[PDB]
Amino acid sequence: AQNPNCNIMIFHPTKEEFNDFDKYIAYMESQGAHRAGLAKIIPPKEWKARETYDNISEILIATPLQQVASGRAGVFTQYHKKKKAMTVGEYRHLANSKKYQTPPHQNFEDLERKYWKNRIYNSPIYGADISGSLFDENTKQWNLGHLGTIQDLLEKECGVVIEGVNTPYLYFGMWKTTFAWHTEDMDLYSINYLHLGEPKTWYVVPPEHGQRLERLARELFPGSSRGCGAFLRHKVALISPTVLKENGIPFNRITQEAGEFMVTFPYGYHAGFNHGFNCAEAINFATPRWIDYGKMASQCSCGEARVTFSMDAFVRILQPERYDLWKRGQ
Ligand SMILES: O=C(O)c1ccnc(-c2cc[nH]n2)c1
Ligand SMILES: [Fe+3]
Repeated sequence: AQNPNCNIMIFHPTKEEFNDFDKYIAYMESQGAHRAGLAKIIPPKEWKARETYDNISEILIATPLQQVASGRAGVFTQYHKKKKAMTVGEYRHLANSKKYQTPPHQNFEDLERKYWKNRIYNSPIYGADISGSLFDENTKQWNLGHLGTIQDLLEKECGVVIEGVNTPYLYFGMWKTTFAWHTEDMDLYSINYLHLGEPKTWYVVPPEHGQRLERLARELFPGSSRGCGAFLRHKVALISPTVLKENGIPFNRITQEAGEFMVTFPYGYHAGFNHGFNCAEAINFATPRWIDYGKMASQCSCGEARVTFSMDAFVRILQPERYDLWKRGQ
């Protein structure tokens, strides 16, 4: 078996290897990449997402979210308080202000220590899930706005045409901006490109060990767990690497820098934080190997998890027994 320790693999495709997205995903899996839950892909030195990031300041963050924490430094939840709209230019200025700017640090490990020590005592503001793309329409390879859709993949594998669309999202981050422990909707894959700015540190649990994280979360967030049998779908819970290690949870970490792709694999739990002002683009995708994961994905019928119109059909086709209850919660 490839990659039995479930380490995060890093790939350096040639320009030739970079010409067929599905084929390279499959190659990575042939080398055991998926066992870690996360892989990094460094694009060929020849490649670029777009020419310049000069003229992005006028994009609108219609609903910036302030991420307010409750709990302890290593075990906390966060809720999203809506703020007034601002442009990316205004958001960048805010990110770099004294209140929000990255503090001095020696290296990534030092900044990580500061993050887990102090995150809960600040409330950074995030631009999240903004439909759009910063890829040049002329970029022909690994353009996240030109992938094949999940709906077409489900039709190709299962024989049934479904409604729905599948488009990328932009994320504008600042220091301490946080993404909670989660797997993707329907335990899909995701691909994330860091377009510009400061890094993003990721934590990931191997898919074969996802249930261990779920058990620990139920212990650490007991009220949340009683309210919803899949409360990690709410995407509000944070658990530090120190607490994970104390509880024997297998995990790995890696820092993504501008110009790098990260792929998240089905049922790979992940979380992380931004180092400073940055912009990332992400989208979910599917392969034939995903189908069996989508059939088994847990669902929140709490009401709390955010439903896209596109997910209805995945539950309807792949999980007909669960569909009624899930639909009520949406
Ligand atoms: O903020 C980010 O960079 C980030 C990282 C990993 N996952 C998501 C996500 C959003 C919805 N599903 N997954 C967003
Ligand atoms: Fe994600």
